[PDB]
Amino acid sequence: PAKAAFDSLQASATEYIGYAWAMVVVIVGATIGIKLFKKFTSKAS
Amino acid sequence: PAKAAFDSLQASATEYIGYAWAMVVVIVGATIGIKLFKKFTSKAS
Amino acid sequence: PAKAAFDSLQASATEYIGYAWAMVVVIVGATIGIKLFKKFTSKAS
Amino acid sequence: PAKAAFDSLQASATEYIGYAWAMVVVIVGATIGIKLFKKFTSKAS
Amino acid sequence: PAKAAFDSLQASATEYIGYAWAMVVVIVGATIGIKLFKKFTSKAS
Amino acid sequence: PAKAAFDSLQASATEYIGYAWAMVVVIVGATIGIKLFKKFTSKAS
Amino acid sequence: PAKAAFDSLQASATEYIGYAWAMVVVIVGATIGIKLFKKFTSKAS
Amino acid sequence: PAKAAFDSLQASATEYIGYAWAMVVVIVGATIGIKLFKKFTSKAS
Amino acid sequence: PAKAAFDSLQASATEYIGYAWAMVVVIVGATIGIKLFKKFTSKAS
Amino acid sequence: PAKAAFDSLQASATEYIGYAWAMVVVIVGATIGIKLFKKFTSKAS
Amino acid sequence: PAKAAFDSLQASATEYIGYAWAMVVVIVGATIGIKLFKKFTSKAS
Amino acid sequence: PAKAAFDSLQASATEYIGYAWAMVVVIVGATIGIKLFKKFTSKAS
Amino acid sequence: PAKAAFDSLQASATEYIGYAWAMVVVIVGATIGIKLFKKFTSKAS
Amino acid sequence: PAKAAFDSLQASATEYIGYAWAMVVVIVGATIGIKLFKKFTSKAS
Amino acid sequence: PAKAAFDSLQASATEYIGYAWAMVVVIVGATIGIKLFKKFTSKAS
Repeated sequence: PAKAAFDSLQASATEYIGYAWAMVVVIVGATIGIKLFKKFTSKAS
Repeated sequence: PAKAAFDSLQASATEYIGYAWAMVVVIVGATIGIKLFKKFTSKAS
Repeated sequence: PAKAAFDSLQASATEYIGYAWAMVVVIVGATIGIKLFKKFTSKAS
Repeated sequence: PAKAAFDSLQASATEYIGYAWAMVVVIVGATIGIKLFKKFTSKAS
Repeated sequence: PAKAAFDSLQASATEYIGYAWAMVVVIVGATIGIKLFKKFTSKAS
Repeated sequence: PAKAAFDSLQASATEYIGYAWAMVVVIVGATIGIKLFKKFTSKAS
Repeated sequence: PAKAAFDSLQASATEYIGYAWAMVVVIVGATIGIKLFKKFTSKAS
Repeated sequence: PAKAAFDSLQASATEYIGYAWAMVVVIVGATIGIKLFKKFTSKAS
Repeated sequence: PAKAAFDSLQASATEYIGYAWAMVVVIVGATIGIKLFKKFTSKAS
Repeated sequence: PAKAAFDSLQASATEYIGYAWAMVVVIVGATIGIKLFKKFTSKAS
Repeated sequence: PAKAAFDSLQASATEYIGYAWAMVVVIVGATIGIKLFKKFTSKAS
Repeated sequence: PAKAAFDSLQASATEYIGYAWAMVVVIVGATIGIKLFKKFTSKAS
Repeated sequence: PAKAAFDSLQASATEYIGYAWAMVVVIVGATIGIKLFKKFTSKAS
Repeated sequence: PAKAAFDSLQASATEYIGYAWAMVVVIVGATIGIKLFKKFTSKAS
Repeated sequence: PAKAAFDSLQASATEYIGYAWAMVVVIVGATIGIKLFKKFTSKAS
């Protein structure tokens, strides 16, 4: 029982890591994009 | 008589262990899943 | 008797897991939404 | 009993989410308004 | 005699279960309500 | 006897819930007020 | 007993709120005063 | 004899309840007072 | 016997409350003093 | 009997330690990775 | 008879103490190791 | 016993307060010194 | 016989109270010392 | 017997206090060192 | 048993301190390097 329990728990943890990574990638890309747009547009002009 | 009594008692104990293990596996999986979901969703955002 | 008792207990546990999951999903969605709204509105402005 | 308990708890949580959202909307609107007023008035002059 | 005794005992147990369930429902609703109020009011502000 | 005992216990629990709710309302109002005063006075100046 | 206990607890909480409010008023007045002095003296000169 | 025995036992129990209630009221007041003092003094400063 | 026992217990509890209050007063004064020193010295400079 | 019982218990404990270590290694690696990604991407830009 | 009985009982108790000490040493080492790993890895990063 | 225990605890707390105060005084002096050196050297030049 | 028996029992109880008080004083002093050291060293730095 | 038992227990407790103090001293020194290194290196640069 | 347990625990703690120190040294070197590069390149040009 411990075998299956721990294996399923690890698999679920890995999937959750995957979804979390996708979401943080999206969020971080958006925030760095807005910051870079602000900085470049402000300084270059 | 003692032979059959003790053997039946041990078999019943083993089955009860089996059902208990199944139920705790389900419960522990659920609670660890909810805790991991909370932690990952909170920190990653 | 043990069969029916354990089966009913497991079924009730599964239903309780379901309701708990629904409620935590709602709560976590709300809290992450408010936090994301605050962060994006504050930084983007 | 679990049905009614969980349903009432979810409904109360939803209402609390509603009031919290209204209050944070007001607070965030006020703070972004004051910050934008300061920034625009300072730079434009 | 055993019939009536056990039936009455089971009925009394069922009624006691009913009153206990009502009281715990009230208590749990109150405590979760106060905790949720504290959490939402603290974080949203 | 169980009728009266459980009814009185539930009534006492309800009254205690009432006093607890009043006190937490006062405490939470005070703490959110001080926090909001600090935040608004600090940022607006 | 619950009457007197809760009433005394609420009264003590109210007094503590009073002292806390006085102290934060003093502290916030001092910090805003120093910040305003710095800002006005620096910019006006 | 049972009349007097049970009546005296109930009276003694009631008095013991009274002394216990007084002592717990004192103890609970003290502990909540110290906790509230710590919380308010820490946060308000 | 109950009279003397409860009275002595209450007196001992009161003395313990006194020593605890003295110690927490000292500790809280020290910690708030260090925090205020840090804050004022950092901001004023 | 004590020999075999304690030896089996220690072996099972060791295996459980192994699975727990694997899972925490995965979880800690993921969380430190996301935190480091956030920090480096935010500061370097 | 009492001599041999008590001596054997004490010897068995001593051996059981030995096995228990070994097992708790292993368990405590594992749990403190995982906690220290978590703390150091989280803070140092 | 409570007398000596509380007195020794208060004395140890007072000594710890003393060492902590000495160390924070040193640290705060150093950090304010470096900040003031940076500010004065940068602006005066 | 009851005189001597009860007197000896009370004396033995008093001595046991003495040793227990000494040991708890030592243990409590140690644990409060370590906790205070951790708290002061962490916050003051 | 109580004499020797309590004396040995107190001695063992004292030794355990010693080892615990050594270990916490090491751990606290390490953590304060890393925190101070981070703070000084970050601010001074 | 306590001897070996505490000695092994201290040794493991020391090794963990070593790895943590190496990693923070690398991280801090990198972050200070990037900050210094940015500052010098921006100002000198």
